[PDB]
Amino acid sequence: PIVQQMVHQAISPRTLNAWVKVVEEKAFSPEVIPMFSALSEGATPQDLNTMLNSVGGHQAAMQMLKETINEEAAEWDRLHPVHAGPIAPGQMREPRGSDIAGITSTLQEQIGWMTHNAPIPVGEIYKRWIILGLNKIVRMYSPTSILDIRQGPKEPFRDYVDRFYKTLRAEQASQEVKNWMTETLLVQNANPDCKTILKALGPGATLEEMMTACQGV
Amino acid sequence: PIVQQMVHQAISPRTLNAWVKVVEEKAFSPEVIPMFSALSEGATPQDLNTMLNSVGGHQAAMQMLKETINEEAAEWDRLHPVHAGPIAPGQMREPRGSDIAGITSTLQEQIGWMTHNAPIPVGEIYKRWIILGLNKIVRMYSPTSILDIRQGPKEPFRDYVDRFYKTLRAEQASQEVKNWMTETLLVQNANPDCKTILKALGPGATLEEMMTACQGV
Amino acid sequence: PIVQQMVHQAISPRTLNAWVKVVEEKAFSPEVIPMFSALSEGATPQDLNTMLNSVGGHQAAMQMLKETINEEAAEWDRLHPVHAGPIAPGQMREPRGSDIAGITSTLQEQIGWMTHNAPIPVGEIYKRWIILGLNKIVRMYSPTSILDIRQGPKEPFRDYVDRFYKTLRAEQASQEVKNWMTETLLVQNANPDCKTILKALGPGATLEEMMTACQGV
Amino acid sequence: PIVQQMVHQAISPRTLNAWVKVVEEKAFSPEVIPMFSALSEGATPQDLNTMLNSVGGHQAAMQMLKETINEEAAEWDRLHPVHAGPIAPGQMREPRGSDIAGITSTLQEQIGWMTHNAPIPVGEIYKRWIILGLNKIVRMYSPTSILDIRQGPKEPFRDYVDRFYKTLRAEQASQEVKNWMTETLLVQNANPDCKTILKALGPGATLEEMMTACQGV
Amino acid sequence: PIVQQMVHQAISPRTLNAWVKVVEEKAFSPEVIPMFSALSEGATPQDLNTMLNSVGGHQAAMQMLKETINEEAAEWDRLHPVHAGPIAPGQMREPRGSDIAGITSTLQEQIGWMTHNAPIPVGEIYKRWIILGLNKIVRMYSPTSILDIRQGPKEPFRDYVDRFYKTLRAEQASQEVKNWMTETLLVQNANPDCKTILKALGPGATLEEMMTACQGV
Amino acid sequence: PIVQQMVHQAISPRTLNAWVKVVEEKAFSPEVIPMFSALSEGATPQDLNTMLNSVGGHQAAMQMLKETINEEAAEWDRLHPVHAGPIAPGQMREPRGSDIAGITSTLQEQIGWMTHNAPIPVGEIYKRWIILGLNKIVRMYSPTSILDIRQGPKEPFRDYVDRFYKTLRAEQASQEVKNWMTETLLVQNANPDCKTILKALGPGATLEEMMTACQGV
Ligand SMILES: [Cl-]
Ligand SMILES: [Cl-]
Ligand SMILES: [Cl-]
Ligand SMILES: [Cl-]
Ligand SMILES: [Cl-]
Ligand SMILES: [Cl-]
Ligand SMILES: [Cl-]
Ligand SMILES: [Cl-]
Ligand SMILES: [Cl-]
Ligand SMILES: [Cl-]
Ligand SMILES: [Cl-]
Ligand SMILES: [Cl-]
Ligand SMILES: [Cl-]
Ligand SMILES: [Cl-]
Ligand SMILES: [Cl-]
Ligand SMILES: [Cl-]
Ligand SMILES: [Cl-]
Ligand SMILES: [Cl-]
Ligand SMILES: [Cl-]
Ligand SMILES: [Cl-]
Ligand SMILES: [Cl-]
Ligand SMILES: [Cl-]
Ligand SMILES: [Cl-]
Ligand SMILES: [Cl-]
Ligand SMILES: [Cl-]
Ligand SMILES: [Cl-]
Ligand SMILES: [Cl-]
Ligand SMILES: [Cl-]
Ligand SMILES: [Cl-]
Ligand SMILES: [Cl-]
Ligand SMILES: [Cl-]
Ligand SMILES: [Cl-]
Ligand SMILES: [Cl-]
Ligand SMILES: [Cl-]
Ligand SMILES: [Cl-]
Ligand SMILES: [Cl-]
Repeated sequence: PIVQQMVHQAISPRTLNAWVKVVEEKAFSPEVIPMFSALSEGATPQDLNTMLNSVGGHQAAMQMLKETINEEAAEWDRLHPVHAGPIAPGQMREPRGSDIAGITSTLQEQIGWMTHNAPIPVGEIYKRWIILGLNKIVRMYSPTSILDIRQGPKEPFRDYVDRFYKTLRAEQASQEVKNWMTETLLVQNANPDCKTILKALGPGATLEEMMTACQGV
Repeated sequence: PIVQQMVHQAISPRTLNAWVKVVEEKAFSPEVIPMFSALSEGATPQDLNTMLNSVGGHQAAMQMLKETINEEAAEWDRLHPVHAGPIAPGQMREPRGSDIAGITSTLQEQIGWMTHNAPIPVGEIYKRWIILGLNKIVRMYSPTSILDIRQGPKEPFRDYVDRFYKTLRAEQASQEVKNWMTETLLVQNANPDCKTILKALGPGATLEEMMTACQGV
Repeated sequence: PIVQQMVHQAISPRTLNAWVKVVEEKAFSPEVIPMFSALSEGATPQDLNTMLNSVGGHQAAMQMLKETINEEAAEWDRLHPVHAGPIAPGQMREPRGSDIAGITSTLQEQIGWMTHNAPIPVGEIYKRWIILGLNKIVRMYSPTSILDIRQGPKEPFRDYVDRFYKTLRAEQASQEVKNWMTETLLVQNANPDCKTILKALGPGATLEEMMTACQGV
Repeated sequence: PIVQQMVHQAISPRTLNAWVKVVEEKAFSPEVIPMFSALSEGATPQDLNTMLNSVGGHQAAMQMLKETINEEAAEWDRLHPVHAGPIAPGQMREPRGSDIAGITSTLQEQIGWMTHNAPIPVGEIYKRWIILGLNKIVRMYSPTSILDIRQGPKEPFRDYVDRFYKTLRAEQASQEVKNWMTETLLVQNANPDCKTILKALGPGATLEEMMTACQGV
Repeated sequence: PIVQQMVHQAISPRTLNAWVKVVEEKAFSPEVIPMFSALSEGATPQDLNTMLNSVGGHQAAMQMLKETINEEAAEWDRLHPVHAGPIAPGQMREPRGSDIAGITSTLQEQIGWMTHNAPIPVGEIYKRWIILGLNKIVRMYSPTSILDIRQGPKEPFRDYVDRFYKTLRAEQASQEVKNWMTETLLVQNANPDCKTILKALGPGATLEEMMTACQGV
Repeated sequence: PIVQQMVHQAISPRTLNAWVKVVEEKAFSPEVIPMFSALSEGATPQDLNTMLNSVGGHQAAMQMLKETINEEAAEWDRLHPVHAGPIAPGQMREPRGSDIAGITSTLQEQIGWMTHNAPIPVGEIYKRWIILGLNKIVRMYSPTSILDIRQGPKEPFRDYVDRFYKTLRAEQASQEVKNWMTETLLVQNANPDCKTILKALGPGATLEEMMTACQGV
């Protein structure tokens, strides 16, 4: 990574090992995406490729990630056309999509783009593309849909809310659609007892009020 | 985090892993709140969101935390109205509530608000809101009330005090109300033997005197 | 903590985790007090409160510690009366007892008192009070008294000395009283064989001479 | 290693231990090669030889690695003929192939070549040769060929893709040949149900479309 | 500790934990003394007392260590008489024996004696006394004497040499006496087969020659 | 150790613990020698003696190591005769053999010889002697000879090569003799099937060609 006088560091064994263990244990659970970002703070494309390629197994998801990264690289290419000509002594060459992904750019070039003034944060751009692919994978590997989360007859409300917001965290929808799902399905798909209790509260009750209301049930 | 010449560091694997393990092991026990603060010392909103989002499961509590943070952000908004206009070259833009929570503010902007003179410690404000939500969760997940802690007939006084001050630590009440609870319930709800022994001591005996008095019982 | 150009650091996960594990494993054994001090070297009151509050369970002892700290704070208050008036631009405000314990003083104020010339080491004062309370707890949780340590008929002398100086380490008495206890009880409460062997040595034999004399027995 | 003011560090116990454990656990799986590179970032030839020689067992593969490194060293020799003569006071001696591999060059000489201006990155050259040998080993120890990966009658498509791209990751072929293998064999060697489903999609469907199409099957 | 611009550091959790585990696992085996020294490199008397007092159990040995340290302190006192008078502004006070052992000297005073020019390395003096006591303990807790190590009839020579030099490492004797013990007892107390084989070699054979000679036996 | 502005550090707990565990687990396997060197990079004689003396058990091998180091010290003595006279203010005293081994030289003197211009790297000289003794031990504790490694009738070629180059790694012979052993015994001592297959390849086939040729067998 690069940390602040900015200097370049090699990726630590604790970081890489921690990421490998995260993929081994949690597979592709939503919390993997924050952890990944946390473990890639200030990373060069070389460090990002290091983290991705250090994963054994799950090669279907890693190939999908490759294809997503390729799409984003092509979009960057058509959106940023490269200008032909010799680079000046005090200038950097324009990065291609494959240069953002650390495929066709050396570590020195990445340090150059990231640190030198008028910069291009290639590491955070690549990280953005990676996170897009990771969210697509998280969608694909979520078994349940939010529309099928229903409270059991004897299920405590709290556990049902845990399931609901886990599945909702796995759903691929904008925050307004998520807001609608909380607005409708949560109270809609509760068992009749808690459903009546919550319906009596009014359409503007917080989750704390709702959980306190049905905690005895 | 940011540590003192102030410099910005990435969050360490030991810190994040330690927090994840703390939530996995202790669930939402009161001691989680100090640990959290200890693990968030000098953190930017990005690090705080990193710690919160790295938690799998307990998504009901995490959603409640989101709603609490939203309330505090709205209060900050109405209390700090944003002034329209272009920001000067040597000035920072006024942070909104969503900027305090790291939702709508970049890492660079957070470094700017935290370090630059005439500062706004957005990390400690966000941390304050988070701790409010965490205390609400700790209340909700405490099964017992302080009014029901009663010493058993053969229960040693020391264990009863452990239960009493654990449950009391989970109670949501001001320090004066807590002082009243220690003043009344502790001696009130002991078994008749220790109750008589303590009643003989006088209304101004320390906990050490009380525990030494009933340690034989 | 603060370490030497003096700079302020956040408390490390290894330190806090190590302390939590120390309390979990050793409960309130005497060696906990050195370890604590070792883990609090150069700590601010915020770090000390962090270590104390990160302890789950043992809430009777933690409450006793709170009461001891309150007593010491009151003594500091009556011994150091606060002078009313506005603080000068280049001066610190006088710390109250609650400011020493990190209850009513910010981290910035603690850094100020500890680092600025003509200093007040509030961290080491608070640490002193904490250690007083910890010694009181160690007394209360010691089951045996030094007067009851007696060598068994077939017990090797070495194990009896281990028990004797463990219990003695738990005793609350000045070093002169401890010197008297070593002078009298150790030889007094040995089994008749080793008791005769030691009595033949003279009143001025070292522990090495005494243990070598009875190692065959 | 050497990290950026560039300074020379000794190899850390976490790095060497991590590499030894990687070879012990994963044998010669493809992900070993990225990890190795990650653990050798900025390494001198002494550190590379340290990592290679610290491996017990697998001595057939380590000998093959030695022979590959010898071939690359001979090629460097014939491609870079050494010029006879005394080295100037402010100049470095021309490195031989055995000097790149850390066999006949001191640590001081390696620091000299790597740091001094007009440099020769001997560590990354040696690392390149090592990675060539490692890829040859990875080929030799891959049991299956890509031409034999066939979906089972009841095998979910996702697992079949995992096998396919694992074996493909082990294959020694250019990226164009790999592109042809994905273009032909993946759809070719699926079971008739998924084979028909995929054939209906068209010759230009992404892996995400293909996996979503057959996830019910 | 203090490490080189010399600066004072707090003792690390890895060091203290490592020492505690060393005493827990190895009790008082000879290798404990090097480890201790390694873990106390550049330590102040506060760090040394920290390591010693962090040991639970073995309180007989720790008390013996206290008595040894007291003897050495008294010898330092009579050998270095303190001169009465006020200390100059740029001078240190003369350290007493109790000041060397960190009993009656603050951390600041220890830093002063150790760092300031014309220094007194109180940490290494205290460490020397501690190591004297530790060697006395190692003698006391060694069960066997070197005079009783005898090779079994079917015991391989190598194991007998392991026992011999372990027990010899535990013996309290000068290096000339140890040289005599190797010169006499090793060949003297071997079984008749190896005894004849070694006697044929001559009085000037190395341990390698001796072990190679009897490795078939 | 000493690391580059050169500064002296204390040996880390991870390094010493790692070495102790290496000896405990691998005994005296060849890979111990690289690891040792890796863990002693930039070490003073005090650190080397620290690593050697921290080893419990294996005291026959450690005594042999002592005797080897003594031989090398005597050779250094006769090869470097000490010149009598007083040392100048800006000069170092000539190191004896016992000074190289950290027996009769303080840490300060070792820092002096290693850092001061016109230096004598006493740490790397001592390390060289130690490695000589370690190689002698590795020879003595290798049970098999290279002349007895023979492929089984049903043994895969790859495992036989593993045994062959392990035993060969344990052999004490120059690289030309090793080259002859690979040239003759490897093909000589294979089973008749693989022996014929390899004999058909020609006297100039690489190990990769040989292993690929017999991998079906
Ligand atoms: Cl995995
Ligand atoms: Cl998954
Ligand atoms: Cl790869
Ligand atoms: Cl651009
Ligand atoms: Cl951009
Ligand atoms: Cl519930
Ligand atoms: Cl969890
Ligand atoms: Cl909970
Ligand atoms: Cl998230
Ligand atoms: Cl503001
Ligand atoms: Cl504010
Ligand atoms: Cl009790
Ligand atoms: Cl606990
Ligand atoms: Cl206890
Ligand atoms: Cl608290
Ligand atoms: Cl004051
Ligand atoms: Cl004071
Ligand atoms: Cl005994
Ligand atoms: Cl291995
Ligand atoms: Cl393999
Ligand atoms: Cl080697
Ligand atoms: Cl060149
Ligand atoms: Cl090149
Ligand atoms: Cl599937
Ligand atoms: Cl112990
Ligand atoms: Cl022992
Ligand atoms: Cl103590
Ligand atoms: Cl003196
Ligand atoms: Cl001295
Ligand atoms: Cl033998
Ligand atoms: Cl061992
Ligand atoms: Cl061995
Ligand atoms: Cl030793
Ligand atoms: Cl010399
Ligand atoms: Cl030399
Ligand atoms: Cl084979």
